[PDB]
Amino acid sequence: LQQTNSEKILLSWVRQTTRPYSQVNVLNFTTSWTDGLAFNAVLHRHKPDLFSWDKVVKMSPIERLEHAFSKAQTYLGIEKLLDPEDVAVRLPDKKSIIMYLTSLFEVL
Repeated sequence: LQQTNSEKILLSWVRQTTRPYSQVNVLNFTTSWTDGLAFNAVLHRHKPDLFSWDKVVKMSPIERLEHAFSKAQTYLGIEKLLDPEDVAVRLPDKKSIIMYLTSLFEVL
């Protein structure tokens, strides 16, 4: 949930942004990110003709993460701070998630 004020602000923004997505329910800055749906939903909400949601749902978690981080790069010019494997196979580092989400929040 929300401990610091940066976490509270980012988590309500993510939750408002991802609100309309069925089967998405972001609860923290670690395990809610490992399957790759949340990052894709944050991006997609802002430009829903940018890619097909169905296509991302059919991808594996690693594919989804690589997709979201590449789409952010190519469309938003956001540097890839996270590696898909640091996210998909192990408990994500909270600091790192928040710092990447902060760069999304600023450019979106």
